[PDB]
Amino acid sequence: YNVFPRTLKWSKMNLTYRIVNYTPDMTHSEVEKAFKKAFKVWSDVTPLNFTRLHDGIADIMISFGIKEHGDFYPFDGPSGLLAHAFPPGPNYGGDAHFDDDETWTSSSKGYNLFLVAAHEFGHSLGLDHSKDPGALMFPIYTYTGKSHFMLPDDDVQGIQSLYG
Ligand SMILES: COCCN1CCC(C(=O)N=O)(S(=O)(=O)c2ccc(Oc3ccc(OC(F)(F)F)cc3)cc2)CC1
Ligand SMILES: [Ca+2]
Ligand SMILES: [Ca+2]
Ligand SMILES: [Zn+2]
Ligand SMILES: [Zn+2]
Repeated sequence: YNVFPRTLKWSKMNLTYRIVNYTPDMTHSEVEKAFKKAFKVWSDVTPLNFTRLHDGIADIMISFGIKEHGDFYPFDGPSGLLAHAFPPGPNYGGDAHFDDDETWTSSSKGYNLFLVAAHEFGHSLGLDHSKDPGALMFPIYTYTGKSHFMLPDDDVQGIQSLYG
């Protein structure tokens, strides 16, 4: 009948996410705003759009957990692993998990939830790690400097190579 795409990518442009639970470290508003901004990084340079769902099954299910949390990628307590996300697909596909033994912030302290979420949602949409140290998809955390976060070129090229 019909073929799979040549990459792990969503075939639909409208995607849904659900924030399953919340970190102690930030208010519900702070987390929601961080995630909204993180999805905006990718929607601003592609045809993709994101709607939040408050319950049920979203494409991208977002949760905070520690140690064993229901997959083969258990967390390791404070430091080390910060988060992980699954490539586009059914079920766990697209889901994003955040280690709640980390200190999450809206600031320069601890780990900035926005930057990590933006990175992880790259994964949720089909980007793997970049080798370019300036890239958002570089697998090392750094906190930014300029106030208006600008998605690096490598990440722009990468996401566009999947969705236009
Ligand atoms: C044991 O070694 C760990 C091996 N792994 C690679 C790192 C890691 C991962 O990439 N998972 O997706 S991770 O340390 O939890 C991690 C997660 C998000 C990040 O998000 C970023 C990325 C770049 C940033 O920098 C920039 F903003 F300047 F671009 C900021 C946050 C940075 C690091 C887990 C798996
Ligand atoms: Ca950890
Ligand atoms: Ca999913
Ligand atoms: Zn997990
Ligand atoms: Zn990563």
